[PDB]
Amino acid sequence: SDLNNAIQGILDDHVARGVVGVSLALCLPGEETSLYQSGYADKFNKMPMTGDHLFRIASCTKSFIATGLHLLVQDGTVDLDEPITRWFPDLPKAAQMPVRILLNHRSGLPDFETSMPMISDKSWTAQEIVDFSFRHGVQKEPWHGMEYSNTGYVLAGMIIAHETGKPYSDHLRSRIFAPLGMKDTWVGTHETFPIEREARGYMHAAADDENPQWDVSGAGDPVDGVWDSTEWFPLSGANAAGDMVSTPRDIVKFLNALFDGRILDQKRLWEMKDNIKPAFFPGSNTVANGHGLLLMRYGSSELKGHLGQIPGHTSIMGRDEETGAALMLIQNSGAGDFESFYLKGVNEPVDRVLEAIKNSRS
Ligand SMILES: N[C@@H](Cc1ccccc1)C(=O)O
Ligand SMILES: [Ba+2]
Ligand SMILES: [Ba+2]
Ligand SMILES: [Ba+2]
Ligand SMILES: [Ba+2]
Repeated sequence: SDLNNAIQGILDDHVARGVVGVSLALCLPGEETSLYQSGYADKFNKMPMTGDHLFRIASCTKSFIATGLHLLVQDGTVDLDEPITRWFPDLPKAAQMPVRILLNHRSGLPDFETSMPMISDKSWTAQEIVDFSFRHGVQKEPWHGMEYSNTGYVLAGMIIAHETGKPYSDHLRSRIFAPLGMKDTWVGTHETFPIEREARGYMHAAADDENPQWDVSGAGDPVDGVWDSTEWFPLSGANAAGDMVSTPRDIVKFLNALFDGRILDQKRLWEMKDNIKPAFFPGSNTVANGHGLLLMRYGSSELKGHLGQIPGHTSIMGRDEETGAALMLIQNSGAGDFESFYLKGVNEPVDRVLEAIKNSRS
C-alpha cells in the first residue's frame, strides 16, 4: 500500500540522518501487525536490521512492572493506597508513600541513574540500588510535584518479589509473557537472554551531546564516530526501572492485550492509563503520566505508552487511543544528552508515522 511505502520512507530518511538502524512494529485497526526496518543491527558487519533483532527496551520495562503490580492488586494482596512501610519500614518518608506513589513519579524518592556507572561488570541487587539512591540522590517530599523516578519502580519490583515469593521476572513471565505467547522477551536482571540475537547499540560522538545524563567514563576511543555500547551496562543496574529485552513485535503484542482489556481488569487499566496528572521527561514529548504509562503528544496524536533510553537503544512504544493504532519504534543509535538528536530525535519518525496513518485515514 501507499501507507507502507510512506512508513518505509520515513524510516529510510531517519537512518539517512545518521541513525544506524530502526525497527518498527505497527498495529492498525482491522489489520495484522506489520513490521518495518531500515539500516543496520551491526554497523561494522553491515548486517541488516530484521524484526527478529532484540533490543534493550529500557524504561518501557516500567509499563510491565506497573502491570505486574496492578495484577497483585487484583489478586487482593496489595492496595494501591496503602503505605509502603509494610515492605520498607525504615525507608525514609515511607509512611507518606502509598503504593501508587511508586508508579506515578511523584514520590520524591532519591534517584540512582545519574550516579550509576554505565560502564562496569558489577552485578546489582534491588536493595543495593535503593541504598545507592539514598546515598547519592536527593530526596524530596512525597507529592512535591512530578519528577521522573527510577527508584520508585525498583521498590515496586521488590513488592512484587515479596508478595509472590519469587523474582519479579517469574511473575511477569507467568502472568504476561507466557499467556500472550511473547517468546522473544526477557527480564535481564533475573534471566539470560541470547546476546547473539541482540541488535548492537551505538552511542554517537555528537556535538549536541553537551550535557551527558550518564557516567560513561571508560568508554575508550570512538570507532567511526561511535561506541558499541551494547554490553556497557549490566541490566541488573536498571533492575525494575529498565532491564527488559524484547522485539518491537513482542512489545506490540503486549500493548494490544493491555488496551484490549486482556491483562488488567477495567479498574486497574484505568489506574494505569487514565488516572493521570501532568508529567515531564527532558527532551521528550511527555505531557502526563498514569500509574505505569506516559502520555506523549505528537501534534494531533497522542501515544499512551513509554519512552526508553539505555546506551545505544532508544525506544518509543504506545497506543494511540483515538485511532486504536499501537506501535513500538526502536533505533540502535543514542547519545547521553536528553536533547541530543540521537536521543530526542527518535520522536521525529514516530511523529511522522502517526501523521501518515492519520493521512491515509481521511
Ligand atoms: N532511565 C532509563 C532507564 C534506566 C534506568 C536506570 C539505569 C539505566 C537505564 C529510561 O528512562 O529509559
Ligand atoms: Ba559537559
Ligand atoms: Ba560490561
Ligand atoms: Ba486529536
Ligand atoms: Ba487524505
